[PDB]
Amino acid sequence: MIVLENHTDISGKTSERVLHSAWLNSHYQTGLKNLLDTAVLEGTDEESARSLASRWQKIDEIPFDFERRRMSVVVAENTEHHQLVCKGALQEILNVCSQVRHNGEIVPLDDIMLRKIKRVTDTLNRQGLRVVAVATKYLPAREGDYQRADESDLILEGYIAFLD
Repeated sequence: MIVLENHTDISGKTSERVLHSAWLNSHYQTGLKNLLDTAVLEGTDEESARSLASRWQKIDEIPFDFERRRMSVVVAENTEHHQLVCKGALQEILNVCSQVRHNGEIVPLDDIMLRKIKRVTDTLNRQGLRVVAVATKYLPAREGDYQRADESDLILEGYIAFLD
């Protein structure tokens, strides 16, 4: 059984924000149902899941494909603003992130941040954990569809890690 073991900020410290973001993607994505998303849904408390599902309505998705290997959902708690939530393997997510959330601030994903991310995720991998990175973008509402090109200038939130 694949089990959600970790949900962390980029430094590897436990984060509810990261779990909740991952949950929303796992709950609302329809492009590629999978055992990792099932583990996220199983590893989230029912109270949190109920609150998230109720508050955040599904707006759109940017379904998984096998070339870019990311998937996004867009959700909204009110009409005026959209939250895009993207997840995938680390490198594919890093490719479309320009920012990172670090100690309650959104800052550039610069060389010092990348070194921290490399260290934490290399450590997770060496321990036998499967790592999925989670990134977001907060947007004004749009009338049109979301597209693959919208996965850009994302904010890396952290990672979810799984153990078999």
